[PDB]
Amino acid sequence: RTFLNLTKPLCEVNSWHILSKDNAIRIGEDAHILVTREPYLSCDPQGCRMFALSQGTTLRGRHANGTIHDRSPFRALISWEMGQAPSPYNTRVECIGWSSTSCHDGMSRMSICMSGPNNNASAVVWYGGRPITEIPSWAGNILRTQESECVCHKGVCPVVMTDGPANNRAATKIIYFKEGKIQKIEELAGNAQHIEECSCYGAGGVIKCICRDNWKGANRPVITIDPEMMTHTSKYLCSKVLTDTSRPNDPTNGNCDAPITGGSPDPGVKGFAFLDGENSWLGRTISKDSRSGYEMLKVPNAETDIQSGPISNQVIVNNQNWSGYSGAFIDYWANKECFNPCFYVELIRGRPKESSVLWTSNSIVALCGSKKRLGSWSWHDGAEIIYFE
Amino acid sequence: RTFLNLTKPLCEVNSWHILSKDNAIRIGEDAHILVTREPYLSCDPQGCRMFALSQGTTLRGRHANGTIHDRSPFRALISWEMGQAPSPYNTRVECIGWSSTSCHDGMSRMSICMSGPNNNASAVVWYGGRPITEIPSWAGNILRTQESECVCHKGVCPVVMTDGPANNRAATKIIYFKEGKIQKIEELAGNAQHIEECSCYGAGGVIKCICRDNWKGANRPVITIDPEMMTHTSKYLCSKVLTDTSRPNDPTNGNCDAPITGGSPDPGVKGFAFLDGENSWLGRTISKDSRSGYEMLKVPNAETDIQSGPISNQVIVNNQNWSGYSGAFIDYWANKECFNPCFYVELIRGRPKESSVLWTSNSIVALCGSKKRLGSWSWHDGAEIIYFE
Amino acid sequence: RTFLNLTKPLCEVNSWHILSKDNAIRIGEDAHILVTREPYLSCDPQGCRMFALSQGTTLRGRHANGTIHDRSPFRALISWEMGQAPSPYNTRVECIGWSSTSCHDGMSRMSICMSGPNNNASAVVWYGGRPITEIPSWAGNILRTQESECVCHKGVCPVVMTDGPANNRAATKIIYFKEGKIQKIEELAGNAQHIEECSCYGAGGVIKCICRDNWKGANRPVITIDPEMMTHTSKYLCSKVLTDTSRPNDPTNGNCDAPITGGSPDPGVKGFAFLDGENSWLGRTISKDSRSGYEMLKVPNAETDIQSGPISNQVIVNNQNWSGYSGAFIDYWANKECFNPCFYVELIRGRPKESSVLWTSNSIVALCGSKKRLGSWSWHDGAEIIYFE
Amino acid sequence: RTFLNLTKPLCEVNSWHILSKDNAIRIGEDAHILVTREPYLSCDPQGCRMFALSQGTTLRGRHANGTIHDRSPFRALISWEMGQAPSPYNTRVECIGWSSTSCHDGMSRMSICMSGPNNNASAVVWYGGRPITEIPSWAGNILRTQESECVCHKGVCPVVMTDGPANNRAATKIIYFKEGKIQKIEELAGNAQHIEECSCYGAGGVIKCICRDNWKGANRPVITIDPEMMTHTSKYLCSKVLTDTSRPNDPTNGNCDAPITGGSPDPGVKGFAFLDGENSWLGRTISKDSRSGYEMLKVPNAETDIQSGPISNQVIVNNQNWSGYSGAFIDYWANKECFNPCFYVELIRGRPKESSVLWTSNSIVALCGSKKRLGSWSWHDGAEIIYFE
Ligand SMILES: *[C@@H]1O[C@H](CO)[C@@H](O[C@@H]2O[C@H](CO)[C@@H](O[C@@H]3O[C@H](CO[C@H]4O[C@H](CO[C@H]5O[C@H](CO)[C@@H](O)[C@H](O)[C@@H]5O)[C@@H](O)[C@H](O[C@H]5O[C@H](CO)[C@@H](O)[C@H](O)[C@@H]5O)[C@@H]4O)[C@@H](O)[C@H](O[C@H]4O[C@H](CO)[C@@H](O)[C@H](O)[C@@H]4O)[C@@H]3O)[C@H](O)[C@H]2NC(C)=O)[C@H](O)[C@H]1NC(C)=O
Ligand SMILES: *[C@@H]1O[C@H](CO)[C@@H](O[C@@H]2O[C@H](CO)[C@@H](O[C@@H]3O[C@H](CO[C@H]4O[C@H](CO[C@H]5O[C@H](CO)[C@@H](O)[C@H](O)[C@@H]5O)[C@@H](O)[C@H](O[C@H]5O[C@H](CO)[C@@H](O)[C@H](O)[C@@H]5O)[C@@H]4O)[C@@H](O)[C@H](O)[C@@H]3O)[C@H](O)[C@H]2NC(C)=O)[C@H](O)[C@H]1NC(C)=O
Ligand SMILES: *[C@@H]1O[C@H](CO)[C@@H](O[C@@H]2O[C@H](CO)[C@@H](O[C@@H]3O[C@H](CO[C@H]4O[C@H](CO[C@H]5O[C@H](CO)[C@@H](O)[C@H](O)[C@@H]5O)[C@@H](O)[C@H](O[C@H]5O[C@H](CO)[C@@H](O)[C@H](O)[C@@H]5O)[C@@H]4O)[C@@H](O)[C@H](O)[C@@H]3O)[C@H](O)[C@H]2NC(C)=O)[C@H](O)[C@H]1NC(C)=O
Ligand SMILES: *[C@@H]1O[C@H](CO)[C@@H](O[C@@H]2O[C@H](CO)[C@@H](O[C@@H]3O[C@H](CO[C@H]4O[C@H](CO[C@H]5O[C@H](CO)[C@@H](O)[C@H](O)[C@@H]5O)[C@@H](O)[C@H](O[C@H]5O[C@H](CO)[C@@H](O)[C@H](O)[C@@H]5O)[C@@H]4O)[C@@H](O)[C@H](O)[C@@H]3O)[C@H](O)[C@H]2NC(C)=O)[C@H](O)[C@H]1NC(C)=O
Ligand SMILES: *[C@@H]1O[C@H](CO)[C@@H](O[C@@H]2O[C@H](CO)[C@@H](O)[C@H](O)[C@H]2NC(C)=O)[C@H](O)[C@H]1NC(C)=O
Ligand SMILES: *[C@@H]1O[C@H](CO)[C@@H](O[C@@H]2O[C@H](CO)[C@@H](O)[C@H](O)[C@H]2NC(C)=O)[C@H](O)[C@H]1NC(C)=O
Ligand SMILES: CC(=O)N[C@H]1[C@H]([C@H](O)[C@H](O)CO)OC(C(=O)O)=C[C@@H]1O
Ligand SMILES: CC(=O)N[C@H]1[C@H]([C@H](O)[C@H](O)CO)OC(C(=O)O)=C[C@@H]1O
Ligand SMILES: CC(=O)N[C@H]1[C@H]([C@H](O)[C@H](O)CO)OC(C(=O)O)=C[C@@H]1O
Ligand SMILES: CC(=O)N[C@H]1[C@H]([C@H](O)[C@H](O)CO)OC(C(=O)O)=C[C@@H]1O
Ligand SMILES: *[C@@H]1O[C@H](CO)[C@@H](O)[C@H](O)[C@H]1NC(C)=O
Ligand SMILES: *[C@@H]1O[C@H](CO)[C@@H](O)[C@H](O)[C@H]1NC(C)=O
Ligand SMILES: *[C@@H]1O[C@H](CO)[C@@H](O)[C@H](O)[C@H]1NC(C)=O
Ligand SMILES: [Ca+2]
Ligand SMILES: [Ca+2]
Ligand SMILES: [Ca+2]
Ligand SMILES: [Ca+2]
Ligand SMILES: [Ca+2]
Repeated sequence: RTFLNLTKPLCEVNSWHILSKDNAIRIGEDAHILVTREPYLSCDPQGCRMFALSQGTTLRGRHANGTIHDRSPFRALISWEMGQAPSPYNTRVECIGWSSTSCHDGMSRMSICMSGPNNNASAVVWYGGRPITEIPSWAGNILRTQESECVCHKGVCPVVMTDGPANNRAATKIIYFKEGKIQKIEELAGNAQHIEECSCYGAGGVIKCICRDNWKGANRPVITIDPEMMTHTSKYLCSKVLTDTSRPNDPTNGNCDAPITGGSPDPGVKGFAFLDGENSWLGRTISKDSRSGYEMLKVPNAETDIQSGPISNQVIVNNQNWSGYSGAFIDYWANKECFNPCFYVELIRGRPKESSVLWTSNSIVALCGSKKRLGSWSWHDGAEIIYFE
Repeated sequence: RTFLNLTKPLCEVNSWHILSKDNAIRIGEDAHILVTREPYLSCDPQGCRMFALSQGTTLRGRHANGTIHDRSPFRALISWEMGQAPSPYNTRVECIGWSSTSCHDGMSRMSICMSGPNNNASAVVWYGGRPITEIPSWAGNILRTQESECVCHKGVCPVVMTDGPANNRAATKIIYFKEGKIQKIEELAGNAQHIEECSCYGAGGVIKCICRDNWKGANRPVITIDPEMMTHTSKYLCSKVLTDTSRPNDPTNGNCDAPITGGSPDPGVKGFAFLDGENSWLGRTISKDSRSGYEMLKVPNAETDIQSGPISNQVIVNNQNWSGYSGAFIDYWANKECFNPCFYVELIRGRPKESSVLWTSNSIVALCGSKKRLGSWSWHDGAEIIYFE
Repeated sequence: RTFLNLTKPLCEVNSWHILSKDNAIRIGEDAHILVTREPYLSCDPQGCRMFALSQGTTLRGRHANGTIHDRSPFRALISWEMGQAPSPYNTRVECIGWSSTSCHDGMSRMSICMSGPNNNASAVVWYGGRPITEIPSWAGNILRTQESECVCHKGVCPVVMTDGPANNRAATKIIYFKEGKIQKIEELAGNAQHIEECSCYGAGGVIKCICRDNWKGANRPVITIDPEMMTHTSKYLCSKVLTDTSRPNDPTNGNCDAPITGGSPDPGVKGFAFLDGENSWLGRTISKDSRSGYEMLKVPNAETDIQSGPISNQVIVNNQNWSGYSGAFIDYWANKECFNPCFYVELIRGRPKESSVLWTSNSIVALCGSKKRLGSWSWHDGAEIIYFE
Repeated sequence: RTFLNLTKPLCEVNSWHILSKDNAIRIGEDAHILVTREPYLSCDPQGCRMFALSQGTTLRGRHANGTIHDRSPFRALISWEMGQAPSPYNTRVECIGWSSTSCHDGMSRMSICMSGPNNNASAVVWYGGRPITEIPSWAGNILRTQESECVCHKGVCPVVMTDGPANNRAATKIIYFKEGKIQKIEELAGNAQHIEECSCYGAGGVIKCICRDNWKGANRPVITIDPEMMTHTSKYLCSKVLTDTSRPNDPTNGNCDAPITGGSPDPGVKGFAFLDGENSWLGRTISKDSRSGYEMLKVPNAETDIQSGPISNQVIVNNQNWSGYSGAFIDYWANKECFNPCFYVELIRGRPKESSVLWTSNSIVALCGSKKRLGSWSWHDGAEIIYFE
């Protein structure tokens, strides 16, 4: 075992293959499955695992009532074997709280959870299954983090955190960890105006985090991190192809250095992109308004070119079905000469879009890149809401 | 650990002993057991596992309604400890999709699943739990494979795949893998006219696959594969003892080189045979029309002699009970000087034969050869359908 | 890691301490617990496990109806971590059948199950999780075995099997296994007239099997096996303290070399004793008529003296509660200079004694010896039958 | 791989961070969660586990009725992965009985359980999952122990046990174990007048046990143990800050050498403190009367100063929610230069305080020390009792 070094380039991606799907809500209609949200995946030398924030109740349990709520003392980050659904029986509690990230450095797994009241939240940083560091709120307003995996290089795992308003300028920091100890803290710099819920990946010595501007932009901010120097820059995705939700129609040109505003009725969703010159892919909901559908668009030079448009697309979830959050991960320990992009889509069921039930939960689908031109279909959740009425 | 080499001959078999039985439908009437079909078993150096395609719901769940359907985005290949019933709590997702095969090469397990729409399916080939290779449909019509284990020799594991019509000429290939990477692809050669759902085993450096002709024949095709030269031949089982379902009455003579037509109402079922001169055994349903009952027939020189008939019989599932698919496997890592034939029978319950429930599922029974003359009884599923009404 | 040898003496036993209790019926009133009967424990270098014959249904399932029946195609030998209750999720299928034994030889575990119809049963013998040997019925009448552990010495594990009538002379054999292979078969010799369901333990290079005479005797047969010579002798417990059920009142004098007849209404139950001169303990039901209560009696020289009576007692299960089978096991790999006796009691619930339910199952309690003088209370099952109405 | 030495000092503690919370009652409203009480945590070189006394029934089970009662033959000590809720499927049975302690010595875990009738209980001492020693009641009145973890130094693990009246002078002993074997027994000496339910931890070669005086004191006794000499002293916490329940108002001065009496209506609850001069923290229920609320109080020199009062506080459970037992543990195998204090609070639900249900159970929250000044919120159980009506 050795520390992961981000030595390899991204693999070429022409289409996406199915990696995993847990069918959590179909199964959970009858079996004992935990209510969750904010899922992701993360890998290590042995394979990949699913992660999510439990609501500390099962789906069919009476306590599922009220699980639209984001923050409670009953939430925790749980992990489990990829492809299984998350039950009380097969889930590892990583940390306690209602906002998380996790990553493996090649040696051990770091997991971070925030908990506490809005004005006095704190992070606990775990490494190798033991708590190492605690970080108090610096701005007194929902200290929070990625809700997908962090990335490590030579033992240094940067993590993007935000504390402050959802709907105004906030205080974002990049905290560089090693073995769960703080090596450096940086205040966000550059042109991104608001940062939440960063989806990060590493390639060729560089970490890129594609985030959520909940204040203004329907274009996604991008943080570019040098994990050796422990420095960063920020701006927006250049491309006119807008990938937040809600968003206005894609304009004639994007903006690399400022938010493109508009869209109704919601100010943002967690998402991701892989950015590698011609080899660039943007995910987004198919609906511009609602967390409905999910598509992958190949947008050459999305990172640098304001005129860049899609050259190919793959529907991941049809627009007659609910999506949710999406995020990046990579199996950095695959037996490949390149790092192959993967992503997941959270498939949210229940409130608020389906209000015939009292709960809010999700299932997971994940896909990874192929160089081939693979056929596709819709990987929607596949539960019948009427069965839960 | 080392690559398996198929150096041993097949064991002499005079009767069949019980290996495993999961009683899935009985247990699943109350416990949380996944709906499945297309089960099989496959072994490795440590022992044997059960496999099946989940339908992504439990048997008592409301989502079991409509599980007669073969292909959905909710299906996956799952494995579990031999003899347990498949629950959401004890099952490993091998890959996602609605047609599979799996085999261990002595080092690691290869698993393959096809998924996607009819006109644009793809396979993902996994090795040691990681995705290695993707394979797009070549004929745009339900790319599909064995539904039982593949077989490896010196790290080379041939797999039979078909893409094309169920009811007409299709495009079958033999794809030879090593550590999940394609070493060679062959188009089907020889006199078999249609190939599905091959049941394969190895002995003395030869792999023999006994398949389903869904187009014409009630006699089963046989593909003989040389995993070193990576070449093959094909024809039909010679014996007059016809083993597909539906089938006509056994004729006075079989046909080694052309399908024997007839039988109603169903064009085919997955089955198997062990072919070893005098030591040859043919499985089939007892009913010539329906997937009812299951019998083993010792048919010396079935592979070569059109006049060959049964010299002994063992009833596996009586003809008052439902059967289903059957397939071959061997514990190639047993401490014996010969490789001992094993087989399973899928015991399908529910639709279409039992239309008083809304679901279709199965349990498994598996048996292996004995040189002794063992007594026998019926290993039917054993659930009472009235309890599910 | 080596083959176990049985050279150590039995520990002094003055009282019995609680080892385990699984509370399976209390738990299974709501949780998914398998219906069982014929439990036991067996140990290995790592610890001890519980074992039993599943009925291939949960306790609360509709298929629990009719589980009074002893033999079906849906039974199997299952093992689980000591103390847990047996669910579909935590149980290992050892072999398939309706009569079993199991033991560890210090290297691997041998498990044997008989299955099939009454007139044509067979045993399959497993070693290290793989089938090794098959044994066809020799008398055409319910080939059957111990229902508690076997014992091994220097690789050789004798097992006592019976084939033949329950109510008349039968054909008992002692089969001596090594690595699941037959080393020697012996016909029952000596003065025991009928042998079933031997409870066996080793000490001082000698295996003693205390059995059930279902034909005539209310005294228990004792077979004494020499595992190095692979020879045996048989007779009856000499003591006047009669330990089968049903049995008459204890007479003035026992009978070492013939069955003492009498008792009503049942011809026998599986039981056990530890026979070590002054250090001898007999178990039995407290009721002479029914499988009610369970007591341990210290009966010095029970093996040799027809006049021997109890000098001390410990009630294990009060006579207001149901018992069942009882059997011997020892943790031969304990860090002691002597082998400490242990036993279990099967706590049978449901039919025929509790006929307000449709099922029959059991829970387990197990105790081992202490040289101390420990207090005691009843370890009855603890479920309320009313809750199952 | 080596015996734990208590060489390190305690860590500085300024606030408490969340370590784990199992949300057992919330989950157990629907999932198969065992009824427990008397929980704790204990760690080992790999991690930390949760522990509790099962009542041998699930929470939704009909046998949950009557689980207010403390002692039965259906209780056992169970352990499970920290953070999961205790189910029949994920729990290890450590020993059988109705009072326990457990600790790891660096090599293996010792677990002790008392069982039996009030007048004739006995302890069984387990090491590495095997029973080692038995200890009969010495005073014929509910032989009992800590209900939280013991502590080990150079292989020696002292354990505090009591036998005798709950409401009068009793017979307490300190038993010093190594590999589950009694090294030495001491009668309690010093000024503590009654001892129950000690909560113990180690630092700098000293073990301190902060206990429950059920007879007189609302101040807590403190036993100080040298595990090398295997000797002890006893007295009372000096501080005026009284930490038993029920208790009177804190007086002007505490008493180091005698109980401070009063309070209504209950004579005691298990609790804990960490005592390290200025770095001293006392836990107690917020209510002086009932097991309601939980607060940590930083009380410099609480061990030595009868005038010491609180300089900091942290509310762990608000006084609108039920608490219960509380106890100490440390992850002695953390990668830190100091031993970091941790504690748990048992969150009791059901009887007697919530009499609309028939049961009594609990969930667990656990927290460890931080040198930072972390914000806090209430970590109450979170279940809605109405859902169980
Ligand atoms: C302990 O259990 C064991 C384990 O099962 C059992 O041992 C078996 O014993 C029986 C004899 O009792 C053996 O049966 C022999 O089987 C031979 C082959 O039979 C198969 O093939 C027959 C021909 O089929 C072809 O042709 C016909 C047209 O003729 C056509 O319909 C077919 O489709 C096919 O083309 C077939 O007739 C036969 O059918 C029987 O079995 C099936 C199940 O497979 C059942 O569904 C049928 O209803 C029917 O029962 C079967 O499919 C056969 O050649 C042989 O016949 C000779 O011996 C008998 C005497 O036994 C003579 O009476 C007869 O004239 C022949 O000379 C016989 O039927 C079987 O092989 C043993 N199995 C093993 C593994 O050893 C023990 O009996 C059990 N003990 C107890 C006490 O129960
Ligand atoms: C087997 O499976 C293969 C895998 O899916 C499949 O291969 C696909 O083949 C199709 C058909 O040839 C190719 O389609 C091509 O895609 C590109 C790019 O399409 C995307 O972008 C355009 C432009 O969007 C922007 O501009 C418009 C208007 O100014 C705005 O509305 C928009 O927001 C952007 O600003 C967009 O119009 C496309 O819309 C389609 O798809 C979306 C979902 O992604 C739908 O919601 C929508 O209604 C519409 O159908 C799209 O988002 C396009 O420019 C080319 O002209 C061409 O259409 C796929 O790229 C290709 N995919 C891959 C991975 O190869 C095979 O077809 C399939 N075989 C069979 C037999 O089914
Ligand atoms: C703290 O715990 C200690 C251990 O748990 C416990 O110690 C026990 O103490 C008692 C004395 O108080 C000792 O009892 C002694 O027992 C022996 C043997 O008794 C057994 O056998 C006799 C004879 O049985 C035979 O003959 C009769 C008459 O013809 C027949 O009916 C029978 O079928 C046999 O042929 C028998 O009468 C006894 O019967 C009693 O026990 C049974 C259960 O086994 C009940 O069903 C029955 O109704 C009756 O109660 C018995 O079976 C006896 O000979 C001595 O005179 C004396 O009675 C225990 O041996 C001893 N045990 C151990 C393990 O040390 C302490 O009592 C306890 N302290 C408490 C509770 O305060
Ligand atoms: C982010 O969260 C932080 C962590 O919780 C928090 O930091 C806390 O801030 C508060 C407010 O500044 C601090 O309070 C200070 O506490 C000390 C200690 O007070 C405790 O003890 C006193 C005295 O108790 C004795 O005397 C009285 C008689 O006078 C008796 O009743 C009693 O039985 C004793 O003999 C006590 O009065 C305090 O009472 C408070 O707290 C309890 C719960 O513990 C409540 O039940 C009660 O109603 C009342 O609220 C207390 O028990 C005190 O002397 C100072 O004067 C000051 O009160 C916390 O210490 C501090 N905590 C930490 C860990 O740093 C931040 O406030 C928070 N930020 C925001 C924005 O919320
Ligand atoms: C339990 O099993 C018995 C045996 O199968 C069932 O009894 C049968 O029930 C049907 C329908 O009521 C009757 O017409 C038959 O006459 C009964 N058969 C026998 C052999 O008695 C019984 O119904 C089952 N009980 C439950 C609740 O499932
Ligand atoms: C809860 O358990 C109590 C105690 O066993 C039950 O109360 C008994 O119920 C039986 C049957 O109705 C009565 O005959 C007894 O007299 C009652 N005893 C006591 C001590 O009250 C009660 O029925 C159980 N409740 C539920 C819902 O199971
Ligand atoms: C820590 C926290 O509450 N995160 C929540 C996040 C947050 O409200 C937004 O990012 C504004 O800050 O939004 C959402 C959401 O579904 O949109 C769910 C998260 O649980
Ligand atoms: C991939 C797929 O759909 N396979 C299905 C297979 C197929 O329809 C036939 O082999 C014609 O191609 O048939 C059956 C069947 O019960 O007969 C079930 C399989 O799920
Ligand atoms: C293999 C088998 O049927 N064993 C059964 C055994 C047997 O009937 C008796 O030993 C006479 O042979 O008896 C009993 C019983 O509860 O008494 C249960 C066993 O399941
Ligand atoms: C072994 C035993 O019964 N312990 C019990 C203990 C005891 O009654 C008290 O310490 C006086 O001895 O009290 C309590 C309690 O909630 O107060 C619960 C424990 O189960
Ligand atoms: C089963 O599915 C059909 C097809 O969707 C549906 O209309 C019907 O109501 C379902 N039945 C049940 C009982 O859910
Ligand atoms: C029996 O086992 C013991 C302990 O392993 C060993 O030392 C002794 O040599 C063995 N004796 C025989 C004769 O095998
Ligand atoms: C622990 O104690 C042992 C035995 O006295 C001592 O030799 C050793 O140095 C100690 N090791 C650690 C690392 O605490
Ligand atoms: Ca936005
Ligand atoms: Ca056919
Ligand atoms: Ca008898
Ligand atoms: Ca359940
Ligand atoms: Ca007190």
